[PDB]
Amino acid sequence: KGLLEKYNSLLEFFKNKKVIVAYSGGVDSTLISKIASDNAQTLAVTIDNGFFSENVIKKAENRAKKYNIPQKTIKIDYLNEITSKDLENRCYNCKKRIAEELKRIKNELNYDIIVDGTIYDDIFEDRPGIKAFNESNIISPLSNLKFSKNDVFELSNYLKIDIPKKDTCMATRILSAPISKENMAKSNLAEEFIKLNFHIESYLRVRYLENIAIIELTKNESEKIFDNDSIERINTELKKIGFEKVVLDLNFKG
Amino acid sequence: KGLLEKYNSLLEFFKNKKVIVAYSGGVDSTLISKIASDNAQTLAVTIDNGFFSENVIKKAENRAKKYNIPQKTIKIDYLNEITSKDLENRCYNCKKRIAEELKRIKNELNYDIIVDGTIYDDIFEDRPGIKAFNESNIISPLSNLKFSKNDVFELSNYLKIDIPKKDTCMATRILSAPISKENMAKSNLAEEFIKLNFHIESYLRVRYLENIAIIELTKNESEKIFDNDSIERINTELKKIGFEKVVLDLNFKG
Ligand code: SF4
Ligand code: SF4
Ligand SMILES: [Cl-]
Ligand SMILES: [Cl-]
Repeated sequence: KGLLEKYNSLLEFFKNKKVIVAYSGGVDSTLISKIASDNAQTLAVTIDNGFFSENVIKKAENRAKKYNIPQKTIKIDYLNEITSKDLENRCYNCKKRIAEELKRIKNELNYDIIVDGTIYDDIFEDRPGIKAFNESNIISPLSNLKFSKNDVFELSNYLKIDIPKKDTCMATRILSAPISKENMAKSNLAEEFIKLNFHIESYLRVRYLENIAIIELTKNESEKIFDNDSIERINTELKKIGFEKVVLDLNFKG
Repeated sequence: KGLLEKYNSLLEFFKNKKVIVAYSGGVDSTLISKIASDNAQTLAVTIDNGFFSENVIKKAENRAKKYNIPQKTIKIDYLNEITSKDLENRCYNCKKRIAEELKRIKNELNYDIIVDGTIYDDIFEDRPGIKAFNESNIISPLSNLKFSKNDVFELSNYLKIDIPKKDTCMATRILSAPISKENMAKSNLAEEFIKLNFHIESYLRVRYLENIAIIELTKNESEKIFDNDSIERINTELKKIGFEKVVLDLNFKG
């Protein structure tokens, strides 16, 4: 209870430690990395699973390079054959392979600890990504110091850290096994097309379900795609990408 | 070439024969039955597979009773366990079981032939329903006499036969095995709800795909369901019926 008390609790923890930070680019994973660079010999490690586009990785690298946070990105052949046909435990298996790599880096570098940007608010949601993680003894310092979503934003503003657009995992679009590089690309192009041609600035999802495109969208964005000329253009272009059927989820986001 | 030449060709064929007609209620299957009643000892047989609602069977019975066509309806336990998990050859298996029954009735009644309302235009479309049928030696007299769609309508008007609404098979809505009585009911209620509350008079389909409702509709009917209040009401009521997800096929009918 008190941001300076948390800010100074955090600095005391980082003092004289060799810290490897699970750096992704996101507000939370960025803030933990910046504070660590200023107070400890710190390396921001980004594991490229094949779930985030080149642009998202470039953005993460360009943020660390901008805020003088030492960062190394590791491309991994994670999408294999056993790993590709997972679907239900993939958020655990993906985060288990990441933790496996960070643990290797720490041991090769003879570093002391591995930290992640898990905030306090993140513990009140079903997150199998931090189930697999906290199995491998990864310390979540923000959660331990009760950092809320607005605490992370406020401290970020003070530390001159820009708030980036929320680039989310693209394996989430895959609703039917397997999670293929092409299956994700099909969703990515469909999203990019609808967002650019029809200007869906807010929430947009093109889910893959056995080659069926399920379009999810916000309530106030709805009007932008209701003319039959837009519906025909979307149905036509999405089938050209590779889809069998183009459907729209009538459950619009609140 | 010439309707009276076809009308009189047909009467010559029916003379002195005991005819069992595959009667369904539809314009084509009705016209063949009426002409047969007037010129031969004829029985219009309707096989209730469990694919057409009580109302559709009642309509078929009330048409035959109105046009003094002798008709007997046979309820069959067709939806079983081996027959229920078919999907791709179900239009062949359904029409194979029907032909199996009509052949039994003909042999028990010691009747001469079995005819069906397959018109000439019906031979230029992939119909596995008349593949299974013409295997069991069922004569399609309308097709043999080159009767087109408009020839059937014109002769029907002359014979004072009313043209009914096109009640279609409800196993067609089932896109994922098995074709269950409940699975079809889920589609039927969804169609009845949208057609009554939102007035979709023309083409409307609520397909079942592993508990996912796929709404198919006409191009000019589209406008009737574009307000977010209608979309919310449809998504809500359809999930109450039993669906997991309510989606709309963006391929509107021409
Ligand atoms: S959300 Fe995506 S990146 Fe995160 S654990 Fe799940 S699969 Fe991996
Ligand atoms: S359309 Fe329906 S009633 Fe006709 S053969 Fe196919 S399953 Fe049977
Ligand atoms: Cl994530
Ligand atoms: Cl049929």
